[PDB]
Amino acid sequence: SMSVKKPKRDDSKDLALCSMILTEMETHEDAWPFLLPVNLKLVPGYKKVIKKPMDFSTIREKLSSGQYPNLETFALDVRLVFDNCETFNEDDSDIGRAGHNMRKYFEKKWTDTFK
Repeated sequence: SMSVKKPKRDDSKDLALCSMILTEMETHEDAWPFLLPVNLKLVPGYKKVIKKPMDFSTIREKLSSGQYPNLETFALDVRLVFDNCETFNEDDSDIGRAGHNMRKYFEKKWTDTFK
């Protein structure tokens, strides 16, 4: 509250560390569905169904231009990529499996880096 603060957690390396994680996600062999924005002209249903599209290139550009206020807003966008993928893709499809695998990969790196 006013004039009452928990001790200052060191957040000075968060930007660098989120960039490292994102690099690891970009280079994963199962990243291919997620590297670029889904082409809304060429994929029926996507525009209407997925209210907030997100992809790794969009996250990288937001990261690089100071559009994440803190590491939680970064994790929210990463999780949105995988939540969108589960909304649109069957679990037993190459893309559906890719998104489960990547979500797992991310959540471990997130815990190991920050928790």
